[PDB]
Amino acid sequence: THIDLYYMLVQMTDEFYPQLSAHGKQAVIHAPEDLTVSGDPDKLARVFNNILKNAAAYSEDNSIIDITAGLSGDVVSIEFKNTGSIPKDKLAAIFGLGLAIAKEIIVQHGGQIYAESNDNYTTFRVELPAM
Repeated sequence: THIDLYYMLVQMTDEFYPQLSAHGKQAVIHAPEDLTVSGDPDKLARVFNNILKNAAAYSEDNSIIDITAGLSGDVVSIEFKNTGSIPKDKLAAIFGLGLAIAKEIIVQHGGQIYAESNDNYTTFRVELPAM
């Protein structure tokens, strides 16, 4: 069993399109269409939906949300980068936008989630074991 990760991210992107276009924002996926990971598909989809919800809420009007997914070594990484900042106290609490469930789902998959924010842009990074 496996997840065709590019088409999972695309279907999520299409669900967020009205929300994003209302503010002139855009999500763009950068990934090998060939990329795959193992895991619970409906659970991983909730992880990515929950992350994009945070990226949408803290992203500036008229900006792009970059979702970069790739394979490097033993790890498949999915990185969400947006323009805009999370308040440092809201960021230090992140683990309707709570990511504690997304984190344990990722933890149960043997992976990790990282969240960073400087005053220009915000990065969410999911790492998962490659097959």
